[PDB]
Amino acid sequence: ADLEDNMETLNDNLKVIEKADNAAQVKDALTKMAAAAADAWSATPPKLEDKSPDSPEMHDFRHGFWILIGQIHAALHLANEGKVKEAQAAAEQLKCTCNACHQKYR
Amino acid sequence: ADLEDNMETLNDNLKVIEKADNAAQVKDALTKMAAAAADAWSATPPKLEDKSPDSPEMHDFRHGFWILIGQIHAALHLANEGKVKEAQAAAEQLKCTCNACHQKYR
Amino acid sequence: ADLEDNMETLNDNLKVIEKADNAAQVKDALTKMAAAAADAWSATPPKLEDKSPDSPEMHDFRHGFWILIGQIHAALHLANEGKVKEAQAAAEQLKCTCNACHQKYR
Amino acid sequence: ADLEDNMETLNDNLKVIEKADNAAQVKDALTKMAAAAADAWSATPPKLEDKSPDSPEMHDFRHGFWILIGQIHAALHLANEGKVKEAQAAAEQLKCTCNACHQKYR
Ligand code: HEC
Ligand code: HEC
Ligand code: HEC
Ligand code: HEC
Ligand SMILES: [Zn+2]
Ligand SMILES: [Zn+2]
Ligand SMILES: [Zn+2]
Ligand SMILES: [Zn+2]
Ligand SMILES: [Zn+2]
Repeated sequence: ADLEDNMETLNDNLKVIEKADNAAQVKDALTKMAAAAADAWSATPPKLEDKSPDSPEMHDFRHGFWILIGQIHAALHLANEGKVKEAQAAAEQLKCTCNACHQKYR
Repeated sequence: ADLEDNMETLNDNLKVIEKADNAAQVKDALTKMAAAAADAWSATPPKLEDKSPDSPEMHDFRHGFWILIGQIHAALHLANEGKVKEAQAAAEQLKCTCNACHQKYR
Repeated sequence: ADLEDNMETLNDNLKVIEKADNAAQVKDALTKMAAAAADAWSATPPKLEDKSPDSPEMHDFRHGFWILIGQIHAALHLANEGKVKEAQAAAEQLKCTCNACHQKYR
Repeated sequence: ADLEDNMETLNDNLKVIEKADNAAQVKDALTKMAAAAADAWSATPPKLEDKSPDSPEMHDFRHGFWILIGQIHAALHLANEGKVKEAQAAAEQLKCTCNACHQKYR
């Protein structure tokens, strides 16, 4: 899917997690986030469209998604163990990484 | 391609790195490894065919590739800077990740 | 030093990195941050003062410094190669680890 | 404790883990390993006695303990949750990191 769609999927499911009531909702939303983040990993954002794929900017862009995926996986673990409140708190730590990338490449 | 072909790629290019003389040959091998691991991401290993694609086991399986890809990209940095022996030490630690996943899922 | 001093050292030197324009300044600040984080390793934060020093919580507390120390080292590596902007890009994500520990434990 | 003593602690407690019957023995052993590795983190090994603490060798030596501690932390987490066989298996994957460091610096 394209980057815009990946971002709407991330945004939608992050807000679901914030408001969910059960592990199943949280796990389902985190699974969708993991897939959208892993898909966006290969994207070229408009700010960097003329940069080399080997460029430091793009390496930093891809690193941001690697970080985000690792955080999503950790939240998924917490949810698979039924620590819904801990998984929801982790989702709030996700936002910082979202914002870190946006503050640079949006 | 499929997981088996992805793994042949990882194995072949790990051997290239070990015997390499120059940084470009290590960079080339690591780049192919990175591509193979990203393609293996979507795969269902035989030992997990009895699980749902969103099961804890399948997310842990993909987390192994997340680790591997992080390490591959660290070693690619070293190679891009001319540090052949340093990249070769990193590949020794890469094998620990190969083995750890194989211990659980191969 | 104690945790209160270590956090001032982390915060002061993070601000130095944010305003730096040369690699020597960034390298100096990151080295001080690494020392402070290593020193903070042994600390017990007030909200875990009732927990055993090997509860899941205290190992998880130390793991937060383990993440930070890894990120500091990565940024230090970049500074040692003269890549100010790349080092400063890494300090921004560093901030999310500060925040994440504070969210759980401050 | 000195580096040799740290290494005896690591080796003894790795064997305890392989021989354990319950999660509490595995947890106690990993706790001892986490502490000994964190002590060893700041040591200078005989092989690197004449090297700059800022040398690539010493950076790589310290990084090896950073890797090992992260692995120990992950195994301790598994044991704490009653994934006893997985914790024992992870401790068995520590050896690859031990050996990778020994190859270079012992
Ligand atoms: C880089 C590594 C990013 C991370 C991590 C996250 N996002 Fe993102 N996002 C990024 C870019 C480059 C852009 C701009 C896309 C463009 O075409 O200009 C965006 C955009 C968004 C948007 C707006 C999309 C739109 O249709 O206008 C949203 C809502 C968004 N991003 C959300 C979001 C969330 C919730 C994230 C973490 C969970 C997140 N982003 C991470 C780059 C990066
Ligand atoms: C999990 C995340 C894995 C990682 C990381 C690596 N491998 Fe792997 N490998 C994995 C599976 C599940 C399988 C079985 C595939 C099947 O259909 O049977 C394999 C298989 C291989 C092979 C095939 C030959 C064999 O002895 O089985 C090779 C040559 C191989 N793997 C190599 C390899 C290397 C070098 C890796 C790291 C660089 C590596 N694998 C990582 C799962 C995972
Ligand atoms: C570097 C990053 C290392 C890691 C990780 C591990 N060890 Fe180690 N080990 C290292 C050095 C430099 C030395 C030599 C110390 C000396 O001064 O001679 C060692 C030594 C050992 C020994 C022998 C100790 C002795 O008294 O001679 C053992 C039994 C040993 N190391 C075990 C061990 C284990 C089990 C590890 C991982 C769990 C491990 N070491 C990690 C450097 C490093
Ligand atoms: C846990 C692993 C932490 C990490 C990582 C960081 N900090 Fe922290 N910080 C932590 C705690 C438990 C506390 C509260 C301690 C207390 O006695 O109440 C703090 C506090 C701070 C403060 C406030 C200092 C004060 O005068 O009260 C600052 C300014 C601060 N922390 C900064 C900071 C920075 C910049 C970090 C990353 C670079 C960082 N902290 C990481 C625990 C943890
Ligand atoms: Zn790179
Ligand atoms: Zn768990
Ligand atoms: Zn470098
Ligand atoms: Zn000591
Ligand atoms: Zn270094």
